[PDB]
Amino acid sequence: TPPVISLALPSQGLKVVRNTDYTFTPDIQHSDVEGFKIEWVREGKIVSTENTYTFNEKELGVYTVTINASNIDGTTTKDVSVEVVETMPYVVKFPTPSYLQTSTDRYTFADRPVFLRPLLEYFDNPRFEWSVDGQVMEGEVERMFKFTPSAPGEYTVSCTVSEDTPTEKISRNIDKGKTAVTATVKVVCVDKKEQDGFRASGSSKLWNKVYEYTPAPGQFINETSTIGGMTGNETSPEAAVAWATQRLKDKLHVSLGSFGGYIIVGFDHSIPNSGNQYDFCVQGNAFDGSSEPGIVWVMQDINGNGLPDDEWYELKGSEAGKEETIQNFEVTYYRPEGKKMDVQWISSDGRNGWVDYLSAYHTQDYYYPAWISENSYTLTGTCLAARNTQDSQTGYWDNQSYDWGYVDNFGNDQIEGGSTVDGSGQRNGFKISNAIHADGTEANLQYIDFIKIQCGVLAKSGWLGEVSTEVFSFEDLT
Ligand code: CNC
Ligand SMILES: [Ca+2]
Ligand SMILES: [Ca+2]
Ligand code: NA
Repeated sequence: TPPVISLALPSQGLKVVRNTDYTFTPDIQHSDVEGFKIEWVREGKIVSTENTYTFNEKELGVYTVTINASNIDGTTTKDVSVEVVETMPYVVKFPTPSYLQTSTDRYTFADRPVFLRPLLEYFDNPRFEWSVDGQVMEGEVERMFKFTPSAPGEYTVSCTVSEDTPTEKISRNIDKGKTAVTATVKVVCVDKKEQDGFRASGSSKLWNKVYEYTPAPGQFINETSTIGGMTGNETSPEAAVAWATQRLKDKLHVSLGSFGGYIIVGFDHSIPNSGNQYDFCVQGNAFDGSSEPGIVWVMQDINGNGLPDDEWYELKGSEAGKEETIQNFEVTYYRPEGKKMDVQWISSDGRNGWVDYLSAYHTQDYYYPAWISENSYTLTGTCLAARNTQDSQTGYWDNQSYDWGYVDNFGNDQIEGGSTVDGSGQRNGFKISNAIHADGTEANLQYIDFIKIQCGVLAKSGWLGEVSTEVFSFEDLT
């Protein structure tokens, strides 16, 4: 009397969700017999010898799972067809260096940590497991994993993000359980030493190239008056780069729009981490009451290809580490369904709001950038706590200052020269020594090759419109 396997399926077949645990608990008649063994076989190999087995697959398709049970009276076998047919919006992905870049590969020098951190969608209560080259890293259970290669080569890092989602009975023998989504990212430890990537020489102290101009929505985006300077031709990322390039050459404003908007520039040489007061400066238009702080991020061309596709490092400012500052904030903007409308956003803290359309001042059809093809996009960055406030007596708005560390901000790190009346010629100076790793520790960069300015507040001030960093120039001061 060998064993027989009972495993009830839905009458319509077993149609399951991707990235979701299904536990199979078959009834084994004559499990009492001496010499009882059970095996679970998938694509030839034995995946389990327990009485239950849990399935979870990422790819849609039909998977065959074979059960084999034995005792001293004979053997038996059963085949269950598991059809992965439904998706759910749970996503784990590693970030690229900018909106328009698609590679997730990461680059570092030997003995320099890389702080790996996935972006998540739909997760509310995530748990983390990390692996390097197939080996689970015991004790690494946090949203970031600090990985430090000690030798050149390529390393495959895997992160499984799980969430305790509600259990469901699928049949007498099948239970739907937790969600678990896996993503992988390649870390390249380059063969070079950091010092050997210093680009000496150089012909200009100014920025030499704009690589990308991806603002957030704002009243100066697609603004075609003489005040805005756009032409209507900025309908592609290449045209946006050409426009920003000419504006910066002429030291005319480039607005980043609302939170997260950014521009990426480089130089024809590396800017050293120097003993001067400042290593570089950025021209804003701040005056007292008109602070629209931009977060400064810097990048070394670790992989040597001339492109800003390596690691960004934040320059800490006066608000770094305060519990009210939000690292790794995300804002998603939506192109409105018609012309002359407010631009809606939702943020990663669960808030929602909009950038106001101001028909009195900026009369273009859209404040969402014309050259962002997609009808929604998500920008990340450090978000400072907003301090724009309206005086009720006068009704006037005060976009209040931060102490130091930010672009277009009337703080303590300004370089003499700008008008305190209208902000023309205003500059802030910056120190590469303020560069930090993602956990707040010192990055100790010897030099930088690229700068990204990221609008650092999500706010608006009535008839002033959104709080939006403007930049006008970039200069190596060493
Ligand atoms: C257009 C403009 C400007 N304005 Co008004 C005028 N006229 N502003 C306005 C309009 C902005 C509309 C919009 N775009 O959403 C408008 C009508 C709302 C306005 C209002 C005011 N402005 C006023 C003043 C005096 C000035 N503003 C000027 C900035 C003066 C500018 C003079 C100039 N630069 O030529 C100006 C001509 C050009 C600004 C600009 O487009 N910059 C380009 C943009 C890309 O940069 P930005 O950093 O984002 O500019 C922002 C700030 O300028 C802010 N803002 C504008 N005005 C002020 C004034 C103050 C005190 C503060 C703190 C912020 C502002 O709004 C702009 C858009 O967000 C000013 C330098 C002109 C001057 N007299 O020399 C002067 C401020 C001097 C100072 N205190 O340091 C008012 C007090 C006038 C009034 N009502 O009595 C009032 C105060 C606003 C407030 N704080 O609540
Ligand atoms: Ca590069
Ligand atoms: Ca602005
Ligand atoms: Na400004």
